[PDB]
This record gives sequence, structure tokens and C-alpha cells, in this order.
Amino acid sequence: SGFRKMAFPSGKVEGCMVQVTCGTTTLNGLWLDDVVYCPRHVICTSDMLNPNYEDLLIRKSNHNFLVQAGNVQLRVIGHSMQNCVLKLKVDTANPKTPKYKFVRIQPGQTFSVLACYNGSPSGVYQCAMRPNFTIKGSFLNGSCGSVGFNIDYDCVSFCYMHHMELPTGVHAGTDLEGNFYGPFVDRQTAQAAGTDTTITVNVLAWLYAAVINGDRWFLNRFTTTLNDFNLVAMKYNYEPLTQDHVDILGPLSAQTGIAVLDMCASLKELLQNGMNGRTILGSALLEDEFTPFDVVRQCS
Amino acid sequence: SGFRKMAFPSGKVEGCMVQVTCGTTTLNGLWLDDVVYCPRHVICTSEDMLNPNYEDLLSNHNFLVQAGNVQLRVIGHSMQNCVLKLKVDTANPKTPKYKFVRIQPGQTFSVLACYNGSPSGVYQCAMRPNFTIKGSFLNGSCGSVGFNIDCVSFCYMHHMELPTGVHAGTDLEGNFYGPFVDRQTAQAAGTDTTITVNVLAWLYAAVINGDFLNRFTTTLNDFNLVAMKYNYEPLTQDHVLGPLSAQTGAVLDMCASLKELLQNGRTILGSALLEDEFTPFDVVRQCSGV
Ligand SMILES: O=c1[nH]cc(-c2cc(-c3cc(Cl)cc(OCc4cccc(F)c4)c3)c(=O)n(-c3cccnc3)c2)c(=O)[nH]1
Repeated sequence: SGFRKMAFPSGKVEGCMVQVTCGTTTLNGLWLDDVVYCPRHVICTSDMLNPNYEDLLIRKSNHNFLVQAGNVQLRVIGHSMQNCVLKLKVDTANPKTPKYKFVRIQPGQTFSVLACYNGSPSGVYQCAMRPNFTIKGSFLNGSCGSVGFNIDYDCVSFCYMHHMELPTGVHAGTDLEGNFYGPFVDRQTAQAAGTDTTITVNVLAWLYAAVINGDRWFLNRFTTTLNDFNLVAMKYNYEPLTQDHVDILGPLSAQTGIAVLDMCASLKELLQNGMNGRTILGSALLEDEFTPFDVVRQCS
Repeated sequence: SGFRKMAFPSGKVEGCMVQVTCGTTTLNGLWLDDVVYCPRHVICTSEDMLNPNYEDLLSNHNFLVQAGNVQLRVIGHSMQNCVLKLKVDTANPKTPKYKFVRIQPGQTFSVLACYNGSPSGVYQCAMRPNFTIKGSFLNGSCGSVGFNIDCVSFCYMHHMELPTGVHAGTDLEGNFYGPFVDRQTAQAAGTDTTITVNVLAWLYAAVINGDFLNRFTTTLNDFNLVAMKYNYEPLTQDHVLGPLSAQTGAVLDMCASLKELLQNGRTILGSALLEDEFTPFDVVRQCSGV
């Protein structure tokens, strides 16, 4: 029993976090082999409104960049820009380097965040990419260059680098290839984010997790087509559910014997009725930061 | 900005996890220097687990210790309270600076759940006032540890799941938290209560995050009255936590607000019910970047 928003063991990322300085500007970098990855606005100053990143990089030498892995000063022997990520060639290969990959993730995916300051981790926590491509993280100034990731066996899938906090208090960033998620740019101009919606297929996976752990108070005797569920779920700002979603919910239907569409009916009623004083897996709201894969890993 | 339930980095602790096998019983152990700590109920058979006599049940060779794909040679075994100690040939080189502490209820900590010696994930808990923790554990997770980092301060080692889905365990000296024993029998938690000082500290984390306050200051005596009705631990003068109101300016006003929230009853920092698993030291710790 039990159900908590658990992150992966951060150990394999902790061994990669270094500190990157360029003039007056200090933030975190990720050290994999002989390359350190960090946000490119490390070269900016307060260049915030309309930075010309190529112009600013041209005026840098290798030794403009202080790389610092704990007590050691790494030596920068090369650098280039790939989209919004900076890539620094150091002369020593990180021996703590894990087996890893870079992966772009679609909204709804979950990942762990290791929030660092100065190359020092401060905490870990679990996060979902919102449909509007943002993340409701816990980030202070100094946070940039922190990373999101999944562990799969002993291979680390890196999927997020943190670049900025938006005026609303939510956070934006890039894959490790330097391409932003969502329609954002690393510059201090007005850039609004699309409306946020509940991640429907995660709420459904959560309902199954509640049933796996012994609770069925929310079910009912109704079912629904997939279209009538979407017509209702949208009015609560719920993402559409697709046939794809319904398929990956397959294995959870099997373990419970409750058919996905039947469980959509349950969700339908919960949006209509509320909790009525009750809780589900400890919460009094419907919870959308767990994917079907997370539910399968933690519950069984 | 933002507030999440955050766990300490776990790498220092991942390096100390190992598997311990006795009979068909497998579970997790804690490898520090040349000692491996785990639960004494790893010597029991299921038939033994009904009414165990540990002293009598307790040779070396019958202890398979597995660090990764390395076998630790067991050269000595002994018991301290409800914990088993296994001396091994070789000290763990990844031994961090550490120490065994014992935490009070209302204190929070991190759990690195494990299976067959392999860290599966980490999360932030609180020691419930009824001395249980609401963690997330399957069979095979016995021996996972709770801890804080400051130096790793191990405070918890997981032993059993109670019938209600909650979990009970010991400190690393083998003393149980709460009124429980390590044998399969009839045991259930005492009625539980909400950690009042932590709800206030969480209401503070929201306020300094842009989130319900109340102009109608109450007094300490008047509040506990409200609190006892609603199953809240009484608020002491120690719980008065100065550094959080001095950083956002009112203490009995926050009590005034909580006192009102309980009666009337939207959401705060994205929870619909009042959260009591953040300590005031957590709140500063998170909103400070240490
Ligand atoms: O030496 C350092 N220097 C800079 C930072 C830094 C920089 C940013 C940042 C970066 C860019 Cl490219 C643009 C930016 O405008 C955001 C904005 C503001 C107003 C309207 C708007 F549309 C967008 C901020 C930033 O967000 N953060 C930050 C703060 C809190 C939480 N996480 C990230 C930190 C740092 O840590 N170290």
C-alpha cells in the first residue's frame, strides 16, 4: 500500500552537476563525458531584452568560462552554441558519467527534477510537463541549468534543462538539444503561455491506482462513448482523451477489470459531484501528475 | 518561486544500499564501513514470524550479502534491539559522513525505497503523531531507510506494513517508532492527528508565494480549543517559528486564519486539504536554496 509523488534516485545526476561562470553570471551545468551543457544566456548580462547570442558568443574565448566541479576548475578547450544550449568542451572526461540519453518528451510526461545551486543539488522532486508546455517547479534564482530526467534500469534519460521563470510563477526550458518546449524564447519580453488543462489520461491512471490500493467509492454503474466523455471533460478544461491514451491505459484496465470507458464514466461523475468530503489516495482533488507508467511502477 | 514536496538528494545513500538474503527471505540492508544493518526479522521463516524468539533463532555463512554483483563475506553477526548487524570483510568505500539519530513525530525526512538492494525512488515523509509514516512500499522494501542531510542523519529503517496501509519501523539502533513489535500478529495504529505547527508553516510558504489571511487575531488558548475539536496537535509556545512571520509579517493571525479555515473550509499551493508534511525548517530550506 501507499502512494506518493516519488522521484527517481538522483544519485546518477548528482555526479554530473557542475557550476558555470561567465563574467558576472553563475549557474549550473551538466557534465557528461568531456562536454558541459548549460543555458546559453550564461553569456548575457543585464542583454536581457533583445540578446544577439551569436554576437555575444563571438566575443568570448574558451577561458571566458569558469567551469567548476566541486574543488576542481575544469579547463574549457572549446565551445559552440546549439539552439539555446551552450556546449563546452573540457579536457577531462567526467568519470562519474552515467549511461544516458537525451529525449524530447510530449506534454503529460513526468520526470524528476534535481534543483541545484552552484553545482550543488538542493532537492529532488517529481514534475509533469503541462499541456501548455510549462512546469510548476520549485525554482529560485541560481536554478538555471538544473535538469529533469527519467531513470530506466541504470540509463538516465535527460529531458529538461531549466532556463527561466515566467511572470506567472511557472517555469520554461529546453530539451538537452537546446530546443525549447512550448513557444518560448530566452529573452525578457512578454511571452504568454497557453491555457493549462488537466492531463486527462493521468487522472484516469490515478483512479486506477486508487482501485489497485483497495478503494472503489468513486465508481458507478455507467459507461460512456469516447466522444461523450470528451464533450463533457472539455468543459472542465480537461485535455481530450485519444484512442492512443485508452490503449496505454490497457494494462491498468486488465489488472482491475474495470474498462477504460467505464472508468471515464467514474471521472465524469467526479467532475460533476466533487469529493463530497472524501479523499482519494490522500488527496481532495483529482490528480494529474502521474502517468500510467508511473502507476504501474509504484503500485505493482 | 514555486513549492513542491522535495526530497534530499539520495546519492550518498544509494551507495550504501545492499541486498541481504537469509533462507528464502530477501530484503535490503545498509552498508556502512564494514557493517551491514537490516531488520532482524530477516532470520525468520513465515512459520517463525508468527511467534519469533530472535536470540534463539540467531551462523555467518547463512547470510548472503550482495552489493551490486559483489558478494560481501560475512565474518560476524549480532543483534541490537530490532536491527541485525552483519560485519563484513571489506568496508564500503562510498561510506558518507553519517550518524544515527532518532526523530520526533512531526519531523520530516526522505525515504529511498529499495528492492533487492537497488534504489527504486525517493520521497519526502513525515513521522505521523501516531508514530507511523504514510509511505509507499511493496513486499521486498523492508530495510529501506529514511534520512536527512546536513552529514547523512539516518533516522528510519522500514520493517512492516500495518493493516491500514501505513508503515512502521525503527531508528538505526533498532528501536521501534510507536507501539509495535516485529512479528506477524494483530497490530493497528492509534488515532492520528494533524501536525498543527506544520500547517502554519505551510500556510506561510503559500503567503510568501502569493497566496486567505485574516485580520481577526485570536489568542493561543482560544486556538487550541478550536484545534482539539478538529484533531490537531496543540500549539505550544515553542512552535512559536518566529523567523517565518518576521519574514512576511502575523503569527496568531496565521492561527486566526487557520482557526477560521477549519470552520468554514479554492485551494492553497494547489492542495484542497491542509498539508502538514512541511516543517518550518523545510519552508525556509526550500525558499532559500540551501
Ligand atoms: O547568473 C544568473 N543570471 C540569471 C539567472 C536567471 C535568469 C532567468 C531569466 C532568463 C531569461 Cl533568458 C529571461 C528571463 O526573463 C523572464 C521573463 C521576465 C519578464 C517577462 C517575461 F515574459 C519573461 C529570466 C531566470 O528566469 N532565472 C530564474 C529565477 C527563478 C526561478 N527560475 C529561474 C534565473 C540566474 O539564475 N543566474
